[PDB]
Amino acid sequence: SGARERTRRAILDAAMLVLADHPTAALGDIAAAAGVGRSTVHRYYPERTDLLRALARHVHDLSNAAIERADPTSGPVDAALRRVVESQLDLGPIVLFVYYEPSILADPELAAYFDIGDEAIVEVLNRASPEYPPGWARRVFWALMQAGYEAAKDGMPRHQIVDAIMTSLTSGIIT
Amino acid sequence: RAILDAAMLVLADHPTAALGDIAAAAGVGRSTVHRYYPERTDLLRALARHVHDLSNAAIERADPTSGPVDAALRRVVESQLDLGPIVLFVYYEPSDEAIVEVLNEYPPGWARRVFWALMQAGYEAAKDGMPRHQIVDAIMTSLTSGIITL
Repeated sequence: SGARERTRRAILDAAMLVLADHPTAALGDIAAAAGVGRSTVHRYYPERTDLLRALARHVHDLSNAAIERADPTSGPVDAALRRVVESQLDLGPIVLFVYYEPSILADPELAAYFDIGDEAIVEVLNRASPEYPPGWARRVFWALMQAGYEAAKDGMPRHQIVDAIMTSLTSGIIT
Repeated sequence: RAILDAAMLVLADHPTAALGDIAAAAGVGRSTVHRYYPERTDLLRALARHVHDLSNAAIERADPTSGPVDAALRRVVESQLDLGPIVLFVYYEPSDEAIVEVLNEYPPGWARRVFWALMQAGYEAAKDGMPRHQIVDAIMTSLTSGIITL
């Protein structure tokens, strides 16, 4: 049953990666991304609709644990922001679906379905904020997290990416 | 062509849209589209070539090596902004050196990833109703000095 929960979570994490790159989550794609048999996916999720509902709950659970562990409201804002960046990078493709600023590739209706908000993060950004328009910092933050996710997907070390996002946030890239 | 026109318009906001939606927006039959682009990946291919050509032509026209770098950066930003989000669509879908010039301790390729992140923020703000000149200003300042302090 420890193995069983591991299998479930592996299928859900696999489905999230597939959905990032494909409108629909075909059974072949999901089973291959999970590294389990097609019949095993069907065992856990008879219908694709059962899988989607379970995926949304899993995404919510991951995001909830991440934000609680980041503890964005306590302590020096520089350290708090770094914990936030680290926490979101570890969520992987979830950052592509954030409601306020979805990735260009995210199916808008999938983003609406997942309904992933960002108030605690908005508040940490505010704590650290010259005269940018309403919502701009929030948009840049999520665009940069998505860039960081893609960089990691493209083979770059997580530590370098976190540092890169932090410097870009505080200093930009050119002088 | 009007099919690729429709594609640019449609895919920009609905990236996972189906061939039939593109046909409708172009004013051609779903029968016609599947004839010139038998698979969705075929259409994406042609669109990407075309959009890449447009993006490259825009950057070259902006002449990033000309005049003050600040003004040059703005011309580059503006020209990509005016092309719209389809520019990112073709460049991110799982299926430019000159920018590194106008830009020149970050990991390799990171600076260009940041440029395109800021463009993404810009396309989204545009959709939200934010004025074009304001968006260009925000991108420029973000590139130069980041968005937060400390």
